[PDB]
Amino acid sequence: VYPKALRDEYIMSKTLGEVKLAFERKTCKKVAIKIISKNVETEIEILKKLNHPCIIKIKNFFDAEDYYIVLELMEGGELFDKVVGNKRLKEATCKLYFYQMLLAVQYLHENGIIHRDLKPENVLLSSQEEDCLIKITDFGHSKILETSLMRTLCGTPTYLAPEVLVSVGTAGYNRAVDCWSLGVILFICLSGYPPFSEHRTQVSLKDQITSGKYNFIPEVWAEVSEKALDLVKKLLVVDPKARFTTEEALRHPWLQDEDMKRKFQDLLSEENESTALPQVLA
Amino acid sequence: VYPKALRDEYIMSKTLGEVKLAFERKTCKKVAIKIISKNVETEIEILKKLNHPCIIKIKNFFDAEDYYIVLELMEGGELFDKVVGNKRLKEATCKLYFYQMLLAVQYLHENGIIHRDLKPENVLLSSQEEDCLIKITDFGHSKILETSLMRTLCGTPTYLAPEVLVSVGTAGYNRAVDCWSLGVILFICLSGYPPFSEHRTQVSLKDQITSGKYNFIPEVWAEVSEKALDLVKKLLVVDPKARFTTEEALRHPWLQDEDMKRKFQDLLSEENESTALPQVLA
Ligand SMILES: c1coc(-c2ccnc3[nH]nc(C4CC4)c23)c1
Ligand SMILES: c1coc(-c2ccnc3[nH]nc(C4CC4)c23)c1
Repeated sequence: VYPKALRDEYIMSKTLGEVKLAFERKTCKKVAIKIISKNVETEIEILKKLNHPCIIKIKNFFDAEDYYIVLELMEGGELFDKVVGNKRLKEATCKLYFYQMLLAVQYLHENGIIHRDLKPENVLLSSQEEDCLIKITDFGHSKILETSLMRTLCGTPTYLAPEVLVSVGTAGYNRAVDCWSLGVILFICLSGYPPFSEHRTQVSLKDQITSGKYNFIPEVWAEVSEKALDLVKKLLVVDPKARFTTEEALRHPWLQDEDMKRKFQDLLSEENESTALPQVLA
Repeated sequence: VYPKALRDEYIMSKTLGEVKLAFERKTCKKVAIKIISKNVETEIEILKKLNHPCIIKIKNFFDAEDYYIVLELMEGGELFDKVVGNKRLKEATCKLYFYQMLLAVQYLHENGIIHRDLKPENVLLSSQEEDCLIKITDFGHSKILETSLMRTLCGTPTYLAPEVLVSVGTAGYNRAVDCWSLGVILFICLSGYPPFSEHRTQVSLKDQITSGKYNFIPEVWAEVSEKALDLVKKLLVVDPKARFTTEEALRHPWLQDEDMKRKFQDLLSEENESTALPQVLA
Protein backbone atom coordinates (compact mmCIF):
# COMPACT_ATOMS: atom_id res chain seq x y z
CA VAL A 1 0.00 0.00 0.00
CA TYR A 2 0.89 3.81 -0.35
CA PRO A 3 1.88 5.76 2.86
CA LYS A 4 -0.72 7.71 4.89
CA ALA A 5 1.13 11.09 4.27
CA LEU A 6 1.05 10.69 0.48
CA ARG A 7 -2.58 9.41 0.63
CA ASP A 8 -3.41 12.55 2.68
CA GLU A 9 -2.43 15.03 -0.11
CA TYR A 10 -2.87 12.90 -3.24
CA ILE A 11 -5.41 10.55 -4.83
CA MET A 12 -3.43 7.77 -6.60
CA SER A 13 -4.55 6.64 -10.10
CA LYS A 14 -3.55 4.71 -13.35
CA THR A 15 0.17 3.90 -14.02
CA LEU A 16 2.21 5.95 -16.60
CA GLY A 17 5.33 3.72 -16.94
CA GLU A 18 7.40 2.96 -11.70
CA VAL A 19 5.54 6.29 -12.45
CA LYS A 20 1.82 6.85 -11.58
CA LEU A 21 -0.70 9.62 -12.25
CA ALA A 22 -2.15 11.12 -9.07
CA PHE A 23 -4.53 13.96 -8.19
CA GLU A 24 -3.55 16.76 -5.80
CA ARG A 25 -6.52 16.90 -3.34
CA LYS A 26 -6.23 20.68 -2.77
CA THR A 27 -6.17 21.62 -6.47
CA CYS A 28 -7.84 18.61 -8.21
CA LYS A 29 -5.04 18.90 -10.71
CA LYS A 30 -3.17 15.93 -12.17
CA VAL A 31 0.40 15.19 -11.02
CA ALA A 32 2.93 12.43 -11.72
CA ILE A 33 4.28 10.38 -8.83
CA LYS A 34 7.57 8.56 -9.52
CA ILE A 35 7.97 5.60 -7.09
CA ILE A 36 11.74 4.81 -6.70
CA SER A 37 11.79 1.54 -4.58
CA LYS A 38 14.59 1.19 -1.93
CA ASN A 39 21.25 8.82 -4.06
CA VAL A 40 17.56 10.02 -4.39
CA GLU A 41 18.60 12.66 -1.77
CA THR A 42 21.10 14.14 -4.33
CA GLU A 43 18.45 14.01 -7.16
CA ILE A 44 15.95 16.04 -5.00
CA GLU A 45 18.72 18.36 -3.69
CA ILE A 46 19.47 19.19 -7.38
CA LEU A 47 15.79 19.36 -8.54
CA LYS A 48 14.64 21.60 -5.65
CA LYS A 49 17.51 24.05 -6.44
CA LEU A 50 16.89 23.88 -10.25
CA ASN A 51 14.45 26.25 -11.94
CA HIS A 52 14.04 26.31 -15.77
CA PRO A 53 11.05 25.81 -18.17
CA CYS A 54 12.85 22.80 -19.70
CA ILE A 55 13.81 21.01 -16.54
CA ILE A 56 11.25 18.95 -14.56
CA LYS A 57 10.04 20.52 -11.27
CA ILE A 58 9.52 18.77 -7.94
CA LYS A 59 6.21 19.64 -6.26
CA ASN A 60 6.62 17.25 -3.29
CA PHE A 61 8.63 14.29 -1.93
CA PHE A 62 7.87 11.34 0.38
CA ASP A 63 10.56 9.23 2.18
CA ALA A 64 8.62 6.12 3.45
CA GLU A 65 9.10 2.29 2.75
CA ASP A 66 9.90 3.57 -0.80
CA TYR A 67 10.78 7.01 -2.29
CA TYR A 68 7.78 8.90 -3.76
CA ILE A 69 8.56 11.92 -6.00
CA VAL A 70 5.75 14.38 -7.01
CA LEU A 71 6.37 16.00 -10.42
CA GLU A 72 4.41 18.16 -12.89
CA LEU A 73 2.54 15.79 -15.27
CA MET A 74 3.79 15.51 -18.87
CA GLU A 75 0.86 14.64 -21.15
CA GLY A 76 3.04 13.75 -24.23
CA GLY A 77 5.13 11.07 -22.52
CA GLU A 78 8.75 10.32 -23.51
CA LEU A 79 10.57 11.66 -26.61
CA PHE A 80 11.71 8.00 -27.03
CA ASP A 81 8.11 6.92 -27.92
CA LYS A 82 8.25 9.43 -30.87
CA VAL A 83 11.48 7.96 -32.32
CA VAL A 84 10.94 4.14 -31.75
CA GLY A 85 11.21 1.67 -34.64
CA ASN A 86 12.66 4.12 -37.22
CA LYS A 87 9.94 6.74 -36.60
CA ARG A 88 11.61 9.81 -38.07
CA LEU A 89 10.90 13.23 -36.56
CA LYS A 90 10.13 16.21 -38.86
CA GLU A 91 13.13 18.58 -39.07
CA ALA A 92 11.18 21.57 -37.57
CA THR A 93 10.05 19.40 -34.62
CA CYS A 94 13.75 18.39 -34.22
CA LYS A 95 14.89 22.03 -34.15
CA LEU A 96 12.21 22.97 -31.60
CA TYR A 97 13.01 20.03 -29.27
CA PHE A 98 16.81 20.31 -29.69
CA TYR A 99 16.76 24.05 -29.01
CA GLN A 100 15.01 23.36 -25.65
CA MET A 101 17.40 20.47 -24.82
CA LEU A 102 20.31 22.92 -25.46
CA LEU A 103 18.84 25.68 -23.27
CA ALA A 104 18.08 23.07 -20.53
CA VAL A 105 21.61 21.47 -20.68
CA GLN A 106 23.29 24.92 -20.91
CA TYR A 107 21.44 25.94 -17.71
CA LEU A 108 22.56 22.73 -15.92
CA HIS A 109 26.16 23.44 -16.95
CA GLU A 110 25.86 27.15 -15.90
CA ASN A 111 24.75 25.96 -12.37
CA GLY A 112 27.51 23.25 -12.22
CA ILE A 113 25.27 20.21 -12.93
CA ILE A 114 26.27 17.44 -15.40
CA HIS A 115 23.21 15.32 -16.37
CA ARG A 116 25.32 12.27 -17.31
CA ASP A 117 22.35 10.19 -18.55
CA LEU A 118 20.69 12.25 -21.42
CA LYS A 119 18.63 9.97 -23.73
CA PRO A 120 15.24 10.16 -25.57
CA GLU A 121 13.66 8.30 -22.58
CA ASN A 122 14.73 11.13 -20.19
CA VAL A 123 13.14 13.84 -22.36
CA LEU A 124 9.41 14.39 -21.75
CA LEU A 125 6.92 16.12 -24.02
CA SER A 126 4.35 18.45 -22.30
CA SER A 127 1.42 17.80 -24.69
CA GLN A 128 0.26 15.29 -27.35
CA GLU A 129 0.92 18.13 -29.87
CA GLU A 130 4.20 18.01 -31.86
CA ASP A 131 4.76 21.73 -31.21
CA CYS A 132 5.11 21.53 -27.39
CA LEU A 133 7.49 22.12 -24.50
CA ILE A 134 10.00 19.40 -23.64
CA LYS A 135 11.48 18.69 -20.14
CA ILE A 136 14.67 16.98 -18.96
CA THR A 137 14.26 14.30 -16.23
CA ASP A 138 16.21 11.52 -14.47
CA PHE A 139 18.83 13.41 -12.47
CA GLY A 140 19.81 10.05 -10.86
CA HIS A 141 23.25 9.87 -12.51
CA SER A 142 23.91 13.64 -12.35
CA LYS A 143 27.19 15.07 -10.89
CA ILE A 144 27.88 18.43 -9.14
CA LEU A 145 30.96 20.67 -9.68
CA GLU A 146 35.56 22.35 -6.26
CA THR A 147 37.90 19.72 -7.79
CA SER A 148 40.25 17.88 -5.42
CA LEU A 149 42.85 18.34 -8.25
CA MET A 150 42.64 22.11 -7.73
CA ARG A 151 43.27 21.61 -3.93
CA THR A 152 46.32 19.42 -4.84
CA LEU A 153 47.81 21.93 -7.39
CA CYS A 154 48.12 24.64 -4.63
CA GLY A 155 50.95 22.52 -3.16
CA THR A 156 54.42 21.71 -4.53
CA PRO A 157 54.21 18.49 -6.64
CA THR A 158 57.41 17.05 -5.08
CA TYR A 159 55.38 13.88 -4.15
CA LEU A 160 52.66 14.16 -6.79
CA ALA A 161 52.25 11.13 -9.16
CA PRO A 162 52.69 11.89 -12.89
CA GLU A 163 49.19 10.78 -13.89
CA VAL A 164 47.72 13.50 -11.58
CA LEU A 165 49.73 16.13 -13.43
CA VAL A 166 48.68 14.60 -16.77
CA SER A 167 45.01 14.62 -15.68
CA VAL A 168 45.35 18.48 -15.54
CA GLY A 169 45.27 18.84 -19.35
CA THR A 170 41.98 16.95 -19.70
CA ALA A 171 40.38 18.32 -16.45
CA GLY A 172 37.28 20.53 -16.40
CA TYR A 173 35.68 18.99 -19.57
CA ASN A 174 33.31 16.42 -17.88
CA ARG A 175 30.31 18.43 -19.05
CA ALA A 176 31.35 17.59 -22.68
CA VAL A 177 29.77 14.11 -22.02
CA ASP A 178 26.28 15.75 -22.15
CA CYS A 179 27.08 17.36 -25.53
CA TRP A 180 27.95 13.97 -26.93
CA SER A 181 24.54 12.65 -25.67
CA LEU A 182 22.70 15.58 -27.29
CA GLY A 183 24.60 14.80 -30.48
CA VAL A 184 23.44 11.16 -30.27
CA ILE A 185 19.82 12.34 -29.44
CA LEU A 186 19.91 14.77 -32.43
CA PHE A 187 21.17 11.99 -34.77
CA ILE A 188 18.28 9.74 -33.58
CA CYS A 189 15.59 12.44 -34.02
CA LEU A 190 16.75 13.49 -37.51
CA SER A 191 17.47 10.05 -39.05
CA GLY A 192 15.19 7.68 -37.15
CA TYR A 193 18.20 5.36 -36.51
CA PRO A 194 21.08 5.51 -33.92
CA PRO A 195 24.66 6.55 -34.88
CA PHE A 196 26.27 3.60 -33.02
CA SER A 197 24.77 0.06 -33.02
CA GLU A 198 25.59 -3.67 -33.03
CA HIS A 199 22.87 -4.17 -35.83
CA ARG A 200 24.38 -5.21 -39.22
CA THR A 201 28.00 -4.34 -38.11
CA GLN A 202 31.18 -6.39 -37.36
CA VAL A 203 32.87 -3.52 -35.44
CA SER A 204 32.27 -3.44 -31.59
CA LEU A 205 29.97 -0.73 -30.13
CA LYS A 206 32.95 0.43 -27.97
CA ASP A 207 35.08 0.69 -31.14
CA GLN A 208 32.52 2.67 -33.23
CA ILE A 209 32.20 5.18 -30.34
CA THR A 210 35.96 5.44 -29.54
CA SER A 211 36.74 5.93 -33.28
CA GLY A 212 33.75 8.31 -33.59
CA LYS A 213 32.86 6.62 -36.89
CA TYR A 214 29.03 6.86 -36.87
CA ASN A 215 26.90 4.80 -39.27
CA PHE A 216 25.94 7.22 -42.08
CA ILE A 217 23.10 6.02 -44.44
CA PRO A 218 22.89 8.63 -47.27
CA GLU A 219 19.33 7.83 -48.53
CA VAL A 220 18.07 8.55 -44.95
CA TRP A 221 20.01 11.85 -44.59
CA ALA A 222 19.02 13.18 -48.06
CA GLU A 223 15.71 14.24 -46.34
CA VAL A 224 17.88 16.16 -43.72
CA SER A 225 19.56 19.60 -44.29
CA GLU A 226 23.39 20.08 -44.37
CA LYS A 227 23.00 22.61 -41.48
CA ALA A 228 21.45 19.86 -39.23
CA LEU A 229 24.06 17.26 -40.26
CA ASP A 230 26.92 19.78 -39.67
CA LEU A 231 25.74 20.34 -36.09
CA VAL A 232 25.64 16.55 -35.47
CA LYS A 233 29.22 16.27 -36.90
CA LYS A 234 30.32 19.11 -34.51
CA LEU A 235 28.82 17.40 -31.37
CA LEU A 236 29.86 13.83 -32.33
CA VAL A 237 33.61 14.76 -32.02
CA VAL A 238 35.85 12.22 -30.15
CA ASP A 239 38.00 14.94 -28.45
CA PRO A 240 35.91 16.55 -25.69
CA LYS A 241 38.14 19.65 -25.91
CA ALA A 242 37.36 20.06 -29.66
CA ARG A 243 33.69 18.99 -29.16
CA PHE A 244 31.08 21.78 -29.37
CA THR A 245 29.54 23.17 -26.18
CA THR A 246 25.84 24.07 -25.69
CA GLU A 247 26.81 27.80 -26.24
CA GLU A 248 28.67 26.88 -29.48
CA ALA A 249 25.66 24.75 -30.55
CA LEU A 250 23.10 27.51 -29.71
CA ARG A 251 25.18 29.86 -31.91
CA HIS A 252 25.16 27.36 -34.84
CA PRO A 253 23.56 28.28 -38.20
CA TRP A 254 20.89 25.50 -37.72
CA LEU A 255 19.47 27.17 -34.59
CA GLN A 256 19.50 30.73 -36.00
CA ASP A 257 15.78 30.19 -36.83
CA GLU A 258 13.44 33.04 -35.83
CA ASP A 259 10.19 31.05 -36.35
CA MET A 260 11.33 28.20 -34.06
CA LYS A 261 12.63 30.71 -31.44
CA ARG A 262 9.15 32.46 -31.80
CA LYS A 263 7.09 29.13 -31.52
CA PHE A 264 8.97 28.22 -28.28
CA GLN A 265 8.37 31.72 -26.76
CA ASP A 266 4.68 31.34 -27.75
CA LEU A 267 4.56 27.85 -26.10
CA LEU A 268 6.34 29.29 -23.04
CA SER A 269 3.95 32.27 -22.47
CA GLU A 270 0.93 29.90 -23.07
CA GLU A 271 2.18 27.66 -20.18
CA ASN A 272 2.80 30.78 -18.01
CA GLU A 273 -0.77 32.21 -18.56
CA SER A 274 -2.17 30.49 -15.40
CA THR A 275 0.85 31.49 -13.19
CA ALA A 276 0.78 35.25 -14.21
CA LEU A 277 0.48 37.74 -11.27
CA PRO A 278 -0.62 41.34 -12.36
CA GLN A 279 2.16 43.59 -13.71
CA VAL A 280 3.60 46.82 -12.21
CA LEU A 281 2.45 49.18 -15.04
CA ALA A 282 4.76 52.23 -15.66
CA VAL B 1 39.85 29.51 24.89
CA TYR B 2 39.37 25.62 24.68
CA PRO B 3 35.77 24.20 25.02
CA LYS B 4 34.39 23.06 28.41
CA ALA B 5 33.93 19.39 27.13
CA LEU B 6 37.58 19.07 26.07
CA ARG B 7 38.73 20.86 29.28
CA ASP B 8 36.62 18.31 31.24
CA GLU B 9 38.60 15.23 30.00
CA TYR B 10 41.98 16.76 29.14
CA ILE B 11 44.58 19.10 30.63
CA MET B 12 46.03 21.19 27.75
CA SER B 13 49.82 21.78 27.60
CA LYS B 14 52.85 22.89 25.39
CA THR B 15 52.44 23.02 21.54
CA LEU B 16 53.95 20.26 19.29
CA GLY B 17 53.62 21.93 15.83
CA GLU B 18 48.16 23.37 15.20
CA VAL B 19 48.97 20.25 17.39
CA LYS B 20 49.22 20.39 21.24
CA LEU B 21 50.24 17.92 23.94
CA ALA B 22 47.48 17.28 26.49
CA PHE B 23 46.99 15.02 29.52
CA GLU B 24 44.06 12.62 29.80
CA ARG B 25 42.64 13.37 33.31
CA LYS B 26 41.48 9.77 33.91
CA THR B 27 44.81 8.14 33.00
CA CYS B 28 47.39 10.96 33.51
CA LYS B 29 48.83 9.81 30.23
CA LYS B 30 50.04 12.16 27.50
CA VAL B 31 47.97 12.60 24.32
CA ALA B 32 48.23 14.79 21.22
CA ILE B 33 45.38 17.15 20.36
CA LYS B 34 45.27 18.32 16.73
CA ILE B 35 43.28 21.60 16.47
CA ILE B 36 41.86 21.92 12.88
CA SER B 37 40.30 25.49 12.81
CA LYS B 38 37.00 25.95 10.85
CA ASN B 39 35.88 17.20 5.44
CA VAL B 40 37.16 16.48 9.04
CA GLU B 41 34.00 14.27 9.31
CA THR B 42 35.43 11.99 6.52
CA GLU B 43 38.93 11.95 8.19
CA ILE B 44 37.39 10.74 11.54
CA GLU B 45 34.97 8.35 9.75
CA ILE B 46 38.09 6.73 8.17
CA LEU B 47 40.30 6.86 11.33
CA LYS B 48 37.62 5.40 13.65
CA LYS B 49 37.13 2.47 11.20
CA LEU B 50 40.93 1.99 10.68
CA ASN B 51 42.94 -0.30 12.96
CA HIS B 52 46.67 -1.02 12.28
CA PRO B 53 49.91 -0.57 14.33
CA CYS B 54 51.22 1.80 11.63
CA ILE B 55 48.20 4.01 11.27
CA ILE B 56 47.42 6.75 13.84
CA LYS B 57 44.48 6.02 16.20
CA ILE B 58 41.75 8.43 17.29
CA LYS B 59 41.07 8.37 21.04
CA ASN B 60 38.48 11.20 21.03
CA PHE B 61 37.00 14.05 18.95
CA PHE B 62 35.47 17.47 19.75
CA ASP B 63 33.25 19.48 17.33
CA ALA B 64 33.08 23.02 18.92
CA GLU B 65 34.13 26.54 17.53
CA ASP B 66 37.04 24.50 16.03
CA TYR B 67 37.70 20.76 15.44
CA TYR B 68 39.73 19.06 18.21
CA ILE B 69 41.18 15.59 17.43
CA VAL B 70 42.65 13.40 20.26
CA LEU B 71 45.44 11.09 19.02
CA GLU B 72 48.07 8.80 20.59
CA LEU B 73 51.22 10.90 21.23
CA MET B 74 54.25 10.31 18.99
CA GLU B 75 57.43 11.14 20.94
CA GLY B 76 59.78 11.10 17.86
CA GLY B 77 57.90 13.75 15.86
CA GLU B 78 57.82 13.77 12.03
CA LEU B 79 59.99 11.63 9.71
CA PHE B 80 60.54 14.95 7.82
CA ASP B 81 62.65 16.33 10.75
CA LYS B 82 65.02 13.30 10.28
CA VAL B 83 65.59 14.01 6.55
CA VAL B 84 65.76 17.90 6.48
CA GLY B 85 68.74 19.71 4.96
CA ASN B 86 70.38 16.64 3.34
CA LYS B 87 70.27 14.59 6.57
CA ARG B 88 70.70 11.09 5.17
CA LEU B 89 69.02 8.16 6.91
CA LYS B 90 71.01 4.94 7.56
CA GLU B 91 69.94 2.17 5.13
CA ALA B 92 68.72 -0.17 7.96
CA THR B 93 66.60 2.65 9.43
CA CYS B 94 65.22 3.19 5.87
CA LYS B 95 64.30 -0.49 5.51
CA LEU B 96 62.58 -0.54 8.93
CA TYR B 97 60.56 2.64 8.27
CA PHE B 98 59.75 1.77 4.63
CA TYR B 99 58.60 -1.73 5.58
CA GLN B 100 56.08 -0.17 8.03
CA MET B 101 54.95 2.45 5.47
CA LEU B 102 54.32 -0.46 3.02
CA LEU B 103 52.32 -2.51 5.54
CA ALA B 104 50.35 0.65 6.52
CA VAL B 105 49.62 1.68 2.86
CA GLN B 106 48.84 -1.95 1.87
CA TYR B 107 46.26 -2.07 4.71
CA LEU B 108 44.67 1.23 3.54
CA HIS B 109 44.44 -0.16 0.00
CA GLU B 110 43.02 -3.52 1.28
CA ASN B 111 40.21 -1.54 3.08
CA GLY B 112 39.59 0.74 0.01
CA ILE B 113 41.38 3.87 1.34
CA ILE B 114 43.78 5.95 -0.82
CA HIS B 115 45.94 8.26 1.38
CA ARG B 116 46.60 10.75 -1.44
CA ASP B 117 48.97 12.94 0.61
CA LEU B 118 51.89 10.63 1.76
CA LYS B 119 55.03 12.69 2.61
CA PRO B 120 57.78 12.63 5.32
CA GLU B 121 55.71 15.23 7.29
CA ASN B 122 52.74 12.79 7.49
CA VAL B 123 54.89 9.96 8.90
CA LEU B 124 55.39 10.07 12.68
CA LEU B 125 58.05 8.30 14.72
CA SER B 126 56.90 6.73 18.07
CA SER B 127 60.14 7.31 20.03
CA GLN B 128 63.35 9.40 19.89
CA GLU B 129 65.12 6.08 19.11
CA GLU B 130 66.00 5.36 15.44
CA ASP B 131 64.70 1.78 15.81
CA CYS B 132 61.02 2.65 16.51
CA LEU B 133 57.49 2.30 15.19
CA ILE B 134 56.28 4.75 12.55
CA LYS B 135 52.64 5.90 12.01
CA ILE B 136 50.78 7.35 9.01
CA THR B 137 48.71 10.52 9.65
CA ASP B 138 46.85 13.29 7.78
CA PHE B 139 43.89 11.47 6.23
CA GLY B 140 42.55 14.90 5.13
CA HIS B 141 43.06 14.28 1.39
CA SER B 142 42.18 10.55 1.53
CA LYS B 143 39.59 8.98 -0.87
CA ILE B 144 37.26 5.96 -0.38
CA LEU B 145 36.51 3.25 -3.01
CA GLU B 146 31.63 1.62 -6.06
CA THR B 147 32.72 3.55 -9.19
CA SER B 148 30.02 5.46 -11.09
CA LEU B 149 31.81 4.12 -14.24
CA MET B 150 30.86 0.58 -13.18
CA ARG B 151 27.16 1.71 -12.81
CA THR B 152 27.39 3.23 -16.34
CA LEU B 153 28.97 0.10 -17.98
CA CYS B 154 25.90 -2.05 -16.99
CA GLY B 155 23.95 -0.11 -19.64
CA THR B 156 24.28 -0.07 -23.44
CA PRO B 157 26.77 2.69 -24.45
CA THR B 158 24.52 3.93 -27.29
CA TYR B 159 24.72 7.47 -25.73
CA LEU B 160 28.00 7.08 -23.86
CA ALA B 161 30.78 9.63 -24.72
CA PRO B 162 34.05 8.12 -26.03
CA GLU B 163 36.23 9.50 -23.23
CA VAL B 164 34.12 7.50 -20.68
CA LEU B 165 34.87 4.31 -22.59
CA VAL B 166 38.55 5.31 -22.82
CA SER B 167 38.66 6.01 -19.06
CA VAL B 168 37.88 2.24 -18.61
CA GLY B 169 41.44 1.18 -19.53
CA THR B 170 43.05 3.41 -16.89
CA ALA B 171 40.30 2.92 -14.22
CA GLY B 172 40.90 1.21 -10.87
CA TYR B 173 44.58 2.33 -10.54
CA ASN B 174 44.08 5.48 -8.33
CA ARG B 175 45.83 3.72 -5.45
CA ALA B 176 49.04 3.71 -7.60
CA VAL B 177 49.40 7.43 -6.60
CA ASP B 178 50.37 6.30 -3.04
CA CYS B 179 53.08 3.98 -4.43
CA TRP B 180 54.60 6.89 -6.29
CA SER B 181 54.65 8.89 -2.98
CA LEU B 182 56.34 5.99 -1.14
CA GLY B 183 58.86 5.87 -3.98
CA VAL B 184 59.53 9.61 -3.52
CA ILE B 185 59.69 9.13 0.34
CA LEU B 186 62.14 6.19 -0.11
CA PHE B 187 64.35 8.27 -2.48
CA ILE B 188 64.43 11.08 0.14
CA CYS B 189 65.30 8.76 3.06
CA LEU B 190 68.08 6.91 1.19
CA SER B 191 69.79 9.85 -0.57
CA GLY B 192 69.03 12.84 1.65
CA TYR B 193 67.83 14.79 -1.44
CA PRO B 194 64.48 14.74 -3.40
CA PRO B 195 64.13 13.04 -6.84
CA PHE B 196 62.30 16.04 -8.40
CA SER B 197 63.27 19.68 -7.65
CA GLU B 198 63.54 23.19 -9.14
CA HIS B 199 67.08 23.53 -7.46
CA ARG B 200 69.96 23.68 -10.03
CA THR B 201 67.67 22.54 -12.96
CA GLN B 202 66.27 24.23 -16.13
CA VAL B 203 63.53 21.57 -16.64
CA SER B 204 60.09 22.31 -14.98
CA LEU B 205 59.05 20.27 -11.89
CA LYS B 206 55.94 19.14 -13.87
CA ASP B 207 58.22 17.99 -16.71
CA GLN B 208 60.70 16.03 -14.51
CA ILE B 209 57.72 14.18 -12.92
CA THR B 210 55.78 13.55 -16.18
CA SER B 211 58.99 12.26 -17.88
CA GLY B 212 59.87 10.30 -14.69
CA LYS B 213 63.49 11.44 -15.10
CA TYR B 214 64.61 11.75 -11.44
CA ASN B 215 67.81 13.59 -10.51
CA PHE B 216 70.42 10.84 -9.93
CA ILE B 217 73.68 11.96 -8.15
CA PRO B 218 76.04 8.90 -8.25
CA GLU B 219 78.44 9.94 -5.40
CA VAL B 220 75.36 10.10 -3.08
CA TRP B 221 73.96 6.69 -4.17
CA ALA B 222 77.35 4.87 -3.96
CA GLU B 223 76.60 4.64 -0.16
CA VAL B 224 73.20 2.97 -1.11
CA SER B 225 72.73 -0.72 -2.19
CA GLU B 226 71.56 -1.74 -5.72
CA LYS B 227 68.60 -3.59 -4.06
CA ALA B 228 67.35 -0.27 -2.50
CA LEU B 229 67.88 1.69 -5.74
CA ASP B 230 66.09 -1.04 -7.79
CA LEU B 231 63.00 -0.74 -5.56
CA VAL B 232 62.98 3.08 -6.01
CA LYS B 233 63.27 2.57 -9.83
CA LYS B 234 60.28 0.12 -9.66
CA LEU B 235 58.02 2.58 -7.70
CA LEU B 236 59.11 5.73 -9.63
CA VAL B 237 57.53 4.36 -12.89
CA VAL B 238 55.44 6.87 -14.96
CA ASP B 239 52.80 4.25 -15.99
CA PRO B 240 50.62 3.50 -12.94
CA LYS B 241 49.70 0.13 -14.51
CA ALA B 242 53.41 -0.87 -14.74
CA ARG B 243 54.22 0.78 -11.36
CA PHE B 244 54.84 -1.60 -8.43
CA THR B 245 52.12 -2.13 -5.82
CA THR B 246 52.67 -2.40 -2.03
CA GLU B 247 52.37 -6.26 -2.39
CA GLU B 248 54.97 -6.24 -5.22
CA ALA B 249 57.20 -3.95 -3.09
CA LEU B 250 56.81 -6.12 0.07
CA ARG B 251 57.91 -9.11 -2.04
CA HIS B 252 61.02 -7.24 -3.33
CA PRO B 253 64.55 -8.55 -2.59
CA TRP B 254 65.32 -5.39 -0.47
CA LEU B 255 62.58 -6.21 2.06
CA GLN B 256 63.39 -9.94 2.32
CA ASP B 257 65.40 -9.05 5.48
CA GLU B 258 64.77 -11.30 8.50
CA ASP B 259 66.55 -9.01 11.03
CA MET B 260 64.45 -5.97 10.06
CA LYS B 261 61.23 -8.09 10.05
CA ARG B 262 62.39 -9.38 13.56
CA LYS B 263 63.23 -5.79 14.94
CA PHE B 264 59.73 -4.55 13.91
CA GLN B 265 57.99 -7.58 15.57
CA ASP B 266 60.12 -6.88 18.68
CA LEU B 267 59.10 -3.16 18.60
CA LEU B 268 55.47 -4.23 18.06
CA SER B 269 55.24 -6.67 21.03
CA GLU B 270 57.07 -4.07 23.25
CA GLU B 271 54.28 -1.51 22.45
CA ASN B 272 51.61 -4.22 23.08
CA GLU B 273 53.04 -5.21 26.55
CA SER B 274 50.73 -2.74 28.43
CA THR B 275 47.58 -3.71 26.40
CA ALA B 276 48.03 -7.56 26.89
CA LEU B 277 45.02 -9.37 28.47
CA PRO B 278 45.87 -12.92 29.89
CA GLN B 279 45.97 -15.76 27.33
CA VAL B 280 43.66 -18.81 27.01
CA LEU B 281 46.35 -21.48 27.75
CA ALA B 282 45.79 -24.89 25.98
C1 LIG C 1 9.96 9.04 -14.84
C2 LIG C 1 10.59 10.16 -14.53
O1 LIG C 1 9.78 11.25 -14.74
C3 LIG C 1 8.59 10.75 -15.22
C4 LIG C 1 7.52 11.73 -15.49
C5 LIG C 1 7.57 12.96 -14.83
C6 LIG C 1 6.61 13.91 -15.09
N1 LIG C 1 5.60 13.75 -15.94
C7 LIG C 1 5.52 12.57 -16.58
N2 LIG C 1 4.57 12.20 -17.51
N3 LIG C 1 4.82 10.94 -17.97
C8 LIG C 1 5.96 10.45 -17.34
C9 LIG C 1 6.49 9.09 -17.71
C10 LIG C 1 5.64 8.05 -18.41
C11 LIG C 1 6.73 8.72 -19.15
C12 LIG C 1 6.47 11.47 -16.41
C13 LIG C 1 8.65 9.41 -15.30
C1 LIG D 1 49.47 16.51 13.08
C2 LIG D 1 48.82 15.39 12.79
O1 LIG D 1 49.12 14.40 13.70
C3 LIG D 1 50.01 14.96 14.59
C4 LIG D 1 50.46 14.11 15.71
C5 LIG D 1 49.65 13.04 16.08
C6 LIG D 1 50.05 12.19 17.09
N1 LIG D 1 51.19 12.33 17.78
C7 LIG D 1 51.98 13.36 17.44
N2 LIG D 1 53.21 13.68 18.01
N3 LIG D 1 53.73 14.78 17.40
C8 LIG D 1 52.86 15.22 16.41
C9 LIG D 1 53.23 16.40 15.55
C10 LIG D 1 54.30 17.39 15.96
C11 LIG D 1 54.57 16.44 14.85
C12 LIG D 1 51.68 14.34 16.39
C13 LIG D 1 50.25 16.24 14.25
